[PDB]
Amino acid sequence: DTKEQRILRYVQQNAKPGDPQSVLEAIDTYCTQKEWAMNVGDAKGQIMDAVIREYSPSLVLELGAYCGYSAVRMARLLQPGARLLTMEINPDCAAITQQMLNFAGLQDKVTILNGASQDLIPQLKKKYDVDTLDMVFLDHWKDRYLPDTLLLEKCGLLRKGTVLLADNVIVPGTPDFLAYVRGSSSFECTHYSSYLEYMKVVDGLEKAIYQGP
Ligand SMILES: Nc1ncnc2c1ncn2[C@@H]1O[C@H](CSCC[C@H](N)C(=O)O)[C@@H](O)[C@H]1O
Ligand SMILES: Cc1ncccc1-c1cc(O)c2nc[nH]c(=O)c2c1
Ligand SMILES: [Cl-]
Ligand SMILES: [Mg+2]
Repeated sequence: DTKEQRILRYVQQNAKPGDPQSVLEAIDTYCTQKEWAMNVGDAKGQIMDAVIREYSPSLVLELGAYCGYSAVRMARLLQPGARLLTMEINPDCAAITQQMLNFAGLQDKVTILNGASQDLIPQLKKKYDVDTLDMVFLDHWKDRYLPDTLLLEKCGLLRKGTVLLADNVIVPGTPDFLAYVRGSSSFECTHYSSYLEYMKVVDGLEKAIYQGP
């Protein structure tokens, strides 16, 4: 088996079906005690939780699903009727994420989109019936953060007040994205210093609120 299959099995055997918090705790435990994995983690996750509660977004887009940790984390805080779309290029991980969501009982709130973000983003309006996004969580691959931000704007998916929340802006680091949003009059940016998941290594989230053209 893979690490990702081992994480899912650990949740299935150490969490309670229908209890998102137990799912997050099981993943955290496994990845602290057994095998590190690139989930956003509890330290940065607590910052995400505070942001989701502040904005109560109706429609969230996540870029990069992995095993579903962040999708569980966000979807558990959504209001009835609110929705999350999560894009995942690796089909093995999409299959893990679906099973994780099902186990957590959050499958009604979350849709997996299979493919590369750069291919799926241009389909969101016509194929997926999206108007604009309330929040975007960028956590796929560092070199896609800036191009996909620009693509979201081109496609008409951002509105005044859309919240972009980007993981890993320190480690691995996203210097072109940070320089761009922090220099742009079209974003209002805040940095939330934290720690790399499961490690005593500094990292951070960036929040960049879109202002309009
Ligand atoms: N262009 C792209 N589009 C979609 N998914 C991508 C991508 N490039 C990488 N990925 C996916 O992005 C993921 C990064 S890890 C995501 C972790 C998750 N947000 C969490 O916190 O639980 C991987 O599963 C990888 O396959
Ligand atoms: C894998 C890794 N090694 C050392 C340091 C950091 C990482 C790391 C951590 C993350 O949170 C990631 N999130 C999304 N996508 C990634 O590529 C990614 C990589
Ligand atoms: Cl952590
Ligand atoms: Mg990350």
